[PDB]
Order: sequence, then structure tokens, then C-alpha cells
Amino acid sequence: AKVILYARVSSNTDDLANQVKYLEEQVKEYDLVITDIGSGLNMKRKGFLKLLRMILNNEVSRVITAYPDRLVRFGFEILEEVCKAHNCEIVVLNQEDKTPEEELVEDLATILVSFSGKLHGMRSQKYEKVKKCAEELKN
Amino acid sequence: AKVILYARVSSNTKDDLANQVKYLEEQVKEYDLVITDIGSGLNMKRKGFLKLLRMILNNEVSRVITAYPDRLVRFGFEILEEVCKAHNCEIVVLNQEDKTPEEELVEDLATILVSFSGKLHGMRSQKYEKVKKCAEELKN
Repeated sequence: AKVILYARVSSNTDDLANQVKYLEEQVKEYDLVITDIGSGLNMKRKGFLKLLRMILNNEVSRVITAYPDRLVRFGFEILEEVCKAHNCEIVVLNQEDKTPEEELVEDLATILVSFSGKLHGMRSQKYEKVKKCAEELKN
Repeated sequence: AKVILYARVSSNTKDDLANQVKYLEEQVKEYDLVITDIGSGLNMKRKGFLKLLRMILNNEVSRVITAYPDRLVRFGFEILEEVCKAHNCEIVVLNQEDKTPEEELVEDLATILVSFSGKLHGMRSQKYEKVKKCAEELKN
């Protein structure tokens, strides 16, 4: 029955340290703090993978996070099904994301590059539009 | 422990899903159940996918066979694999690379673009107009 704090920033634009401080201020009793620097899209985050594996191994009673999108950009519902099945609770301290603009744009750009690759392989009329879109998002 | 075929199409645009099921069955001769969904890999409310996920989590599943990874989900395939590993379950994809129809990818991108533009508008970001313009280009 570990109580865990998970904190994530896409980059330190100090922001991560401050997110941790806020969590620990809000949740005074906790066992472990896991952090990652990287995107919520990034499925290779070591902190996130450690945390997921711990939930699945029934070590975790509660994961506390500052905002809905600290854990993932997509698939929150899956993590919710996982937690519920392993008697783990996900607690998000604030109801609305406070996502920096650069994080959203960064994430969109990652996705668009991904899709252009998927569209390019087939040679879809749509490759160029998606490619242009990614470019425009960097301007 | 159950061997399950999972098949999905974003729409029947009639025999599309039936042919996916049939393809699966020709590759896996011994299976316990076939679970299907019509909807997007982005749709986290798919009844079939949710039944499946709960079964894996309840230790009912030995193996899930699907045509390729994006049949299961558009994002988070890696989370599913972690889940399966902890629950003595293996996901088998008959092909490593997705063979998604063009229409499906464009539709998924349009859904994703709508979601981001909503958030950009919410924070009054000047990128909103670029994102709207992209969704429009993809609808053309």
C-alpha cells in the first residue's frame, strides 16, 4: 500500500522541483516520488514505466498527480481501469490541466510527424498537408 | 485461460470487419472467443475493447491475436503490453506494421486536431488558428 507522487515536466524551462514541492505540500504522507522529464506521449519514460509496473504488482494504494495530463496525454482511461483492478486510486489535485502552451504544441507536432510518416508510406494525397501543418506549428 | 481474437474497423464502408475476422481465424485455428468493435482506436468507450481489457486484468486471458497493433489502440499499445505481461497474457499481432486505411488515419487526426484546438482556444493561444486551418485542410 505505497503512496506515490508522480511529477513530470516536458522540459525545465525550477519547474519540476516546484511541482514536487506542491505535491508534497498537498499530500504530506507519501512513500516515494517518481519524476520524469519528457512528454506524456513518451512511452519509454523510466519513472512512468517503474510506476506502471508497481501498480500492476499491487504495491500501490494511491498515485498523486498535479493535473490530469501529468501521467499521459492519451489513454488516461486505460490507466484508470488498471488502477481500479489493482486497488490503486489516481488522485489529480487540480481539475483543469495547466499545460504550458509549448508542451501542447510540442505534443501536437510529435503526433503530426508520426501521422505524416504513416501517410507517406502509402503515398496519400494528405501527406503534404500534414507535413505543412507540422512545419507551421514550429513557426 | 482464454485465446481471444480482437478485430476492429472504424466503419464498415459492409464486409470489412467480417473479412478481418476471417483472416484472423485462418491464422489462429484454435481460439476461444472473437471480440469485435466498430469505432476508432481512439475511442476509450469501445465495449469490445473494455470487455477485453477487464478480462486480461481479471486473469482470464492467455493470448490476444489482432491483425496489427493499431487494431487495439491508436496510442498506448505499450501500456497494454505492460498490462498483459503482468497478467500472463501475450498480445500477438499478425503483422508488426499497421495497414490502416487512409480514411481511418485522417479521421483519427481530425479527432486529435479538434481536441488540441479546444485546449489551445481555452488557453487563448495564437496557435489555435493554425490547428483549425489544419483540421479544415484534412476535411478537404
